[PDB]
This record gives sequence, C-alpha cells and structure tokens, in this order.
Amino acid sequence: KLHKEPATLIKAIDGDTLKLMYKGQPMTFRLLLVDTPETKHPKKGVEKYGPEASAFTKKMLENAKKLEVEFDKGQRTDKYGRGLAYLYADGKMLNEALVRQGLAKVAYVYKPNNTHEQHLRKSEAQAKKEKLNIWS
Repeated sequence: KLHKEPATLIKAIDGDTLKLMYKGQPMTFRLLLVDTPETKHPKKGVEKYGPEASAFTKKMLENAKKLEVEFDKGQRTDKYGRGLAYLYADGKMLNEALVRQGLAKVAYVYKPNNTHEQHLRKSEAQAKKEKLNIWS
C-alpha cells in the first residue's frame, strides 16, 4: 500500500513543482497526475492562471502544520531527477485541491503511477461543471 512520509517545504517554484527537504536532503518534486499552467515558459511567459495556481500552492503549503509526500507504485523519480509524488498538507491532497479549483488539469497518465487517477478525474469534472478558472 502507498504510504505517507514527512517532508519540509524549502520553496514552492510554481503550481506543480516544489523544493522539499525529504529524508534530510534537498530535492525537487513534481506533482503526479496534474499540470498547472506555466509561469516560466521559455516560449510564452506566463500562461493564464499560472500566477494563481502558483500562489494557491504556495499558500496551502506555507500555512500547513504538516507536509507529507506519497509516492505511487511505479518510478519515484523522473528523467530530470525530480521526485514524483502526491503531496498532502494537513491531510489534504494538494494535487486534488488544485484540480478541484480549476487551477490544474489532469495530466497525461502513466501506468502504473495512476493510483489516484479516478478521484482526480472526478474532481476535474466537478470543476468543469462549475466553470471554475481555467474552465471559465
């Protein structure tokens, strides 16, 4: 079964990429199953809702009492050396929260790293139904 382990925030970089202390080491983490709009796109500077997503993530993590990371059952790092995980702030999944608010869409999915896929797609469908943010 997936297990939750503790982590400490170092810096939020944008909506879906974070620097955390994990096991005593500084690491970049990329959120599983979701994509927030870019703020640093080499091409097109900020995408609509990029700054919003990024501040949402920064607020939720900076104000948390406890952060936890949850790896899925497949690869735990990507080709750029980032940890691939679900992030929980006081027990609430950051990946889901972003999607539920219309600030992220569900990513292209890669088995077997897809354990929370149905829950996130459920939240995405609700955000679209409510026409929130990127869905407006």
